[PDB]
Amino acid sequence: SGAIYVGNYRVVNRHLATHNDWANLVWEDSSRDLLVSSTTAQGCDTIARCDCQTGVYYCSSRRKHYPVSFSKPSLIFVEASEYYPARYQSHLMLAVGHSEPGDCGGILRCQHGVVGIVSTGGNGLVGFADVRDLLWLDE
Ligand SMILES: CSc1cccc2c1N(C(=O)N1CCC[C@H](C(N)=O)C1)CCCO2
Ligand SMILES: [Zn+2]
Repeated sequence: SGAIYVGNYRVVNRHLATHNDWANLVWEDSSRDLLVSSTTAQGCDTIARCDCQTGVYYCSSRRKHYPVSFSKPSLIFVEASEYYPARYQSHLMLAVGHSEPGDCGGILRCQHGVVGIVSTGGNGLVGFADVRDLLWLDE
């Protein structure tokens, strides 16, 4: 679990969005596993606007933050799970690192701010849904 709080927006994994999130929807994209809902109070997370490929992510299944190198946002095949059929997920970045189902929502950050959140994993890999292209989160 986990979310990004920027301005009057809450960014979560679409597959983990609560009933309150759908009742206050701003934008969602199943192909990116992202959902943005509106908030009453202002959030303090700063979104990164960069092309960094190194950062630190939070891994709830280890209660630890790990430094990682990660790929550029890409269209990547994700096998069928309990949340989606087999499909290509867009804007996804992979890194070599531990992740389990329960770790989705963990933040990935670089020196410029929030880069994305854990969205996929398996086989000693961890994948993050990029948010650096969503310029509108800043306004
Ligand atoms: C951090 S998720 C994870 C981590 C390790 C092993 C894993 C996972 N699972 C996932 O990758 N998914 C479940 C949640 C939604 C994902 C998506 N964006 O399509 C897919 C479950 C199946 C494969 O097994
Ligand atoms: Zn950066």
